[PDB]
Amino acid sequence: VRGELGVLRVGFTASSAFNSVVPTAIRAFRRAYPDVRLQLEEDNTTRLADGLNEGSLDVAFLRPGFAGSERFHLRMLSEEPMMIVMAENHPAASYEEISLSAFRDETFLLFPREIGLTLYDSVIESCRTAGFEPTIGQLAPQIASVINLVAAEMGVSIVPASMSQVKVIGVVYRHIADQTPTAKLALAYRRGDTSPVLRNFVLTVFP
Amino acid sequence: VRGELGVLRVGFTASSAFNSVVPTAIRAFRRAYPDVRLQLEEDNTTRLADGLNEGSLDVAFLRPGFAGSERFHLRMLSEEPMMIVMAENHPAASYEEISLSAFRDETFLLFPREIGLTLYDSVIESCRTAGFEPTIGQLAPQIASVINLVAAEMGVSIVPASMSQVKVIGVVYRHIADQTPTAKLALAYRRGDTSPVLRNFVLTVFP
Ligand SMILES: C=C(CC(=O)O)C(=O)O
Ligand SMILES: C=C(CC(=O)O)C(=O)O
Ligand SMILES: [Cl-]
Ligand SMILES: [Cl-]
Repeated sequence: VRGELGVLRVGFTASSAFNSVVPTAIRAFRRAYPDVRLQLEEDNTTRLADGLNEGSLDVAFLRPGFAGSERFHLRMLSEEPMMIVMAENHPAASYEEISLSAFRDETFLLFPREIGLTLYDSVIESCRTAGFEPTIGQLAPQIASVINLVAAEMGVSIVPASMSQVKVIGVVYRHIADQTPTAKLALAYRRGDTSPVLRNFVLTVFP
Repeated sequence: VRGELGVLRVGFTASSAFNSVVPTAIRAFRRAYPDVRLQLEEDNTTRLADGLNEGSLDVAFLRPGFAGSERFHLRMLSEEPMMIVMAENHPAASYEEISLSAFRDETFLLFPREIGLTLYDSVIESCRTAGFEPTIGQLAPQIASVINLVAAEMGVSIVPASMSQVKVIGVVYRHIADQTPTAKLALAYRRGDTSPVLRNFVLTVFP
């Protein structure tokens, strides 16, 4: 009955909390191991990987593919389509089918690349696969902040599909008919960290 | 034509971005002063006030009432009701009218008090006015994170009404029939900071 006491420091990105796997895993662990204290931290993949490396986090829900990710265990938990988010009165909002080529001259809002290089680069790659280099306008700190600026008609963005729960008045979400990479979420933890609390958490997320 | 170039560091809390005043003000300023670079930071009132004090922020959308707030200019921008957020299958979800006394023995999820003492204390005060001391369960980093854990049926919370745009599957928002303090948002900036860029921003938010 090891690993039933202690504190586990658990990190996740702000957008990842909107993917059901994150609350589902947290709730499942709290039920199975009620005496373990979950200290939750919300931060982007760059910071979460740094926290794992320095020992200030024990496990993270982050986006895979960052430089040096092979130094950790990463287990895929969710892959989801990306969607376009735009103002409700954007001309493309009444299109039967959305193609990214419609936005070749449109301003894209994004978050700063340095906080999450893989997801940022996947938005860029999506536009490149559609044949253009996106014009990037105002940067906002998180995807939820980006969406709120989309409501103010400052541009469009590309977001994990689960962000379509964020029904800010004046925005719409549309599926992309073009081929686009998924947004990816993995559970991440240190190699050779044999803590029984961490093991109990990992085996709760992957029964 | 002073203050039409430079960088303005503008802070706001994660939940405040969901109040229309924040995107409305940002868009209005970007239109009126296109050459000024808006560097946006999303952080809680404690950090935003510290940033103003140390000069790493020039202006913030924050919640008024913090210790030492008299050292800054605060101009009220929005007051909004607070609402209860709960799982869709919570027994109170099918009540005609919601009273906080229904939750006297219910677990409340919250964010850590230290990041935003006034809003946290106003949730506590709401329950006290309804006649009870709330039992606080799992803490999550931001209000949006709290809402996602409410979807996993880990408790209920009390949120600014504009967070009802965050339609996480499995949660519902209800108005509170009890008297509760508003959630409050003010524009905050340093006293005796005579920068023309900051002045142009303040006068855009308050035309
Ligand atoms: C902005 C991001 C990118 C990241 O942190 O990897 C997110 O919310 O997941
Ligand atoms: C959690 C808070 C409280 C604060 O930062 O004042 C918010 O999102 O506004
Ligand atoms: Cl492996
Ligand atoms: Cl004053």
